[PDB]
Amino acid sequence: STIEEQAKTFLDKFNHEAEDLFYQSSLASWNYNTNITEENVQNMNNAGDKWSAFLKEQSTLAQMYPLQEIQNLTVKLQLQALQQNGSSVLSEDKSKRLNTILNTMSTIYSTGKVCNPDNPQECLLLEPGLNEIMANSLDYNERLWAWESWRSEVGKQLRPLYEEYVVLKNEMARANHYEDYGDYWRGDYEVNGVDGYDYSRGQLIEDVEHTFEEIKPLYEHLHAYVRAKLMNAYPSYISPIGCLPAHLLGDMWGRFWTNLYSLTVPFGQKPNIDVTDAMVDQAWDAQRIFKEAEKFFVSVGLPNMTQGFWENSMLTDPGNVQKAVCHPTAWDLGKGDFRILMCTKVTMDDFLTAHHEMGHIQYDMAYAAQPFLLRNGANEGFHEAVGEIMSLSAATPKHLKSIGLLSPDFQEDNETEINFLLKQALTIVGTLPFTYMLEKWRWMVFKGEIPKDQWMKKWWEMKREIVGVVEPVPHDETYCDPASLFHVSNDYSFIRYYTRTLYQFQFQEALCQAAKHEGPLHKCDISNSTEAGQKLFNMLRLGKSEPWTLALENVVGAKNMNVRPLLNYFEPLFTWLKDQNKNSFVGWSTDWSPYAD
Repeated sequence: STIEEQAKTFLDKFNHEAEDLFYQSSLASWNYNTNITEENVQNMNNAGDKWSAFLKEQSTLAQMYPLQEIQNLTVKLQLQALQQNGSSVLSEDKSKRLNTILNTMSTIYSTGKVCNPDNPQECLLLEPGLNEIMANSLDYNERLWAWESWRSEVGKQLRPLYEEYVVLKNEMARANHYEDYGDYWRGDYEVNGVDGYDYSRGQLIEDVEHTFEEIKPLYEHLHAYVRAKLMNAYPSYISPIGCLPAHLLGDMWGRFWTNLYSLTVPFGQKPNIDVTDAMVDQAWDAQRIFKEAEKFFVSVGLPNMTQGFWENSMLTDPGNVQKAVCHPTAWDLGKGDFRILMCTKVTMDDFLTAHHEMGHIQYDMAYAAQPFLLRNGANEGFHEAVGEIMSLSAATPKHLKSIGLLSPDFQEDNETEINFLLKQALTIVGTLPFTYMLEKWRWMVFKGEIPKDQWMKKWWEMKREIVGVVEPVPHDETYCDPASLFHVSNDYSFIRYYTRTLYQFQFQEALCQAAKHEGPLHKCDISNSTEAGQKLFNMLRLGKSEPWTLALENVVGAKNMNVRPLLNYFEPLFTWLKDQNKNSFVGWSTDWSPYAD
């Protein structure tokens, strides 16, 4: 018939061959990421390059097809996803150099060891060690050793590689008819030509700026509280009113403040709801954590997990004999198999991460019936949002008492709510400003507003004015501190997590309203609420077949990301936290630092 039916047949044979090729390439990537060797680097690289070449030739074959013939909007979405000139636009030599840079950075981050001379010989890894050191130690010099070591012995390696990566990705994106590579990352969030549902990328950065500006008060108050507590626990190292050093955040870079809970518990005379001790005293392992996640998903109405998931998942650390990337991940490999890469420890952070990854897997399992090009979540934000909906619904004291892991006689009082909310605020409201600042730096450095050396200066300055976190030792232009993070050195997008927080809070509000939970939202548990699970199932089975705004309004009834549910979560918190800092200076001066005197 006409070219429309020809395009339909094109899509059919594409989806078949692409299913096969994607399964093979995903297998190669998985075997690289769990069994890191050189043979696996070669296998992953050649499989990925072959798949990319096939995708680019199919993309040209689709570029033969004007989109003006489209009646079915789903078909338009599929061809538009196929209409890319793609990252393969670059020259083969240039593409190989870029891939070399990316791989070199990936291995330097995931395997490069710390050998610092401040403790004159000290060599360790990122996994238990540096992370555990920054998470469990309450002494200044040890934290300074860890921080300065990771920054001056690993960032200096990645400074030239990140420079080359920035240049190559920026020019490739300009070849792809984009302003920069941050433009590619933002244009991932595009919605085009759907009856008034359209969404640009400049509107996305404007929305992120607006939401951050609205958030800022709460994070400022939480900052002031945690700084007062640290100065109480660190006598002569946190100077009175200003910021505090970067190694004092219970995390390597200062992304999560949940560990500071141990130091910043508001009411310690109550039973601990951050139950790591309860888990270890209950003889808990990774498998039981994952199985309780499966039980939660069954009880919310979603079907039980696949046997192949149990058989083929890397549910624990493979060991120190092989250096597998231990940053938790969730994988589709196609054809009906699903995997989780979790180096699971017995800790609330790992329990919540396991729930997050199981939500990822359920999201992946629901839309598997869709065609290949739409076999992906409506956004990265939606995947992570589903995962942390599950995580938030788990953490309620009522749920903890449901499995009997929390004592059945445990009493729910005001101080328990304050403890719960302070922990949740530490986590979420410590990620938010850090992610916003980090991707602001990445966006504006890709766009080219910063001279190359000035990179470093600019970076630190913005932290001092956005995250309220400073350095104790000078770092000139020869360092590369941003690359010290996983996502920065693995070509990831970090605003994904900001959208994650906002989306998960809107979804939790709407889903608890659907579940008819009676009471405040922050104790709502959507377990045993099969109809709520059915609604969520509809949303995350929709897939990418419709614009993400449509699924947004399908669940909550909004056309955009909103900050209202998040502030409705931490309202009793905000009250208590304001009540405590009534006699404290909430805020930090930009030119004010224990180092930058």
